[PDB]
Amino acid sequence: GLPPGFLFGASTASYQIEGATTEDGRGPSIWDTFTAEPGRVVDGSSGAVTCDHYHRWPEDVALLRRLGVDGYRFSIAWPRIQPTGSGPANQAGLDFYDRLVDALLEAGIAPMATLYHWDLPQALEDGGGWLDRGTASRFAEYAAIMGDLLGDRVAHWCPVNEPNVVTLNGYGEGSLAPGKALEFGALPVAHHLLLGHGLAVQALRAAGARQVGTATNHAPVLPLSGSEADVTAASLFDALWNRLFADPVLLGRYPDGIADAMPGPVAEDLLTIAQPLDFYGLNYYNPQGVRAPFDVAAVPGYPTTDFGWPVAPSGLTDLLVEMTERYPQIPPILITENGCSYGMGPDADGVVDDQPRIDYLDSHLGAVADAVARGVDVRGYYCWSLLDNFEWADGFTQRFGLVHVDYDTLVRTPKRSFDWYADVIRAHR
Repeated sequence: GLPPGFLFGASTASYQIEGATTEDGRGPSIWDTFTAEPGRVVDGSSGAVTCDHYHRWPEDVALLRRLGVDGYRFSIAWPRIQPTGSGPANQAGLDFYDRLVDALLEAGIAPMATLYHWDLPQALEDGGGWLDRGTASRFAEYAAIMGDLLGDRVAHWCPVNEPNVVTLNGYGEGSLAPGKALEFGALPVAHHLLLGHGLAVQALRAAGARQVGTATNHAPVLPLSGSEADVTAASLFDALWNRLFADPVLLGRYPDGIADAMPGPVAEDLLTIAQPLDFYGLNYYNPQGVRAPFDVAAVPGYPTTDFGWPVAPSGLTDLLVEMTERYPQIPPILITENGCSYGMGPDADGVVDDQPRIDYLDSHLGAVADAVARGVDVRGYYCWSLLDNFEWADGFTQRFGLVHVDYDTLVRTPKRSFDWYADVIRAHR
């Protein structure tokens, strides 16, 4: 029950797939720094090699072509473009994405480029990172560079991936790079990510870009009990996770209380943040349980992925309906990420039977169709991920791919899910 012309895609991110961390003049990122620290990554791995997409991208483009996706979402590695985050572009970095995008177009695939998927150049973090308002300006300059190179050819742009994760996990509790734990002292990071977003939208449009949207994580937020402290906690988490990032982009305001806590000319900044968008991109995995200033835990009574995350497709329908209630002028929605961790690999016959991933993706596509049937204008779905890859602090232990990757041999093996998705896409055309 999906709309005619609904877009099917798959998604990746630069640090998670590329490898070649020290090749062609690439600068160190905060993830290079983080993964070099003992105890940061559960299996002691890094993105030094990962899938080695930097050398194997033709094979991967061919996989996308055989899958028959309409769209491919990828990220650009800012450290390949500006090793220190400022100054003239590195030509080898430009060349890599120039060639990749031309190949996607030859294959008939609509490229979706994420400018910032968490790999901040370390030189910028050394000066304060996203706590510095100047980092927003450096990001706008980088956006102009990539718009000048690719703006006529990229179909869709996502400036900042999951700014909520960058803020709360990167700078708030420090579970992800750069590992700062400022709690509410991380609020300026949210402001500067949003300002960076807005400035990048302007830079892309100026460069001749086609469609510009977002890729923000959203989730329904459920109180784990009836306690005021718990409903109040859940409301605050919803305000901080969802509204803090959606309200400024879509309504040109912060949730109640938050503007007063932000640095700089906040009213002027909100004009910059709230640039008109062509689409709203959202990343969904599951509802979030909250209690008791809050603690997050899994909502009970659902089956869980290998990451321990609830499998709750009805949550996507609920979110899509609620977003449309909160933001009646919201542009067409793309699901810029949805997917699941399940660890099966090739059996003795070389087959990866990942039926649980099929069940998850099938149910989520159904949930999208259920929202469409209630009048939610959703226009596409991008599966996280094409490839098994480096999952941040969990290293290689959480496999999200349609395609299995053996990290020793670098062989790709399409899973059963790959063939299932290919058939779904074909049937819908």
